[PDB]
Amino acid sequence: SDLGRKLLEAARAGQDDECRILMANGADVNAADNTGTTPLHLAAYSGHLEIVECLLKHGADVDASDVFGYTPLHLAAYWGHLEIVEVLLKNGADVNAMDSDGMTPLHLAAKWGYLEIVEVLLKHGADVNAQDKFGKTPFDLAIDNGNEDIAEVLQKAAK
Ligand SMILES: [Hg+2]
Repeated sequence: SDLGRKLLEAARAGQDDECRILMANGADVNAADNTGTTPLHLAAYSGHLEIVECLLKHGADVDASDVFGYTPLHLAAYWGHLEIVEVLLKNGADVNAMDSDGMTPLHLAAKWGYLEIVEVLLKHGADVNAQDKFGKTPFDLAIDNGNEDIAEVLQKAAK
């Protein structure tokens, strides 16, 4: 429908007030585009905290998956959006969700040097022993990407 699209675009562009109205007008909060990405994905992807909070308020599926197996949490960790991660986790996001390549949010965070986020994920039970389709663990990816401080943290959490 039109409302669904408007909502996706409003989320993408970070139009809080626009998104607000679309909710009032009965926009499908769980609308999906050609690649199965929902408004929550896009809000998490762009780093629009308030929109994320509003979407969740209106029953947005916190663990929705696109064609790549990506969930909002994956996108949040991917771009280093700390606050949004904490919110998604608070709303019952699967901290160990796996994408098409078997990557978990912890894999992504460790890979792209997001220390503070690595910590938050660990608090909520992120599995340090999870392996992607290459047998790589968050530790392996930390080391491979020259993020030593994070690697050291992960190593100490496994013991
Ligand atoms: Hg909204």
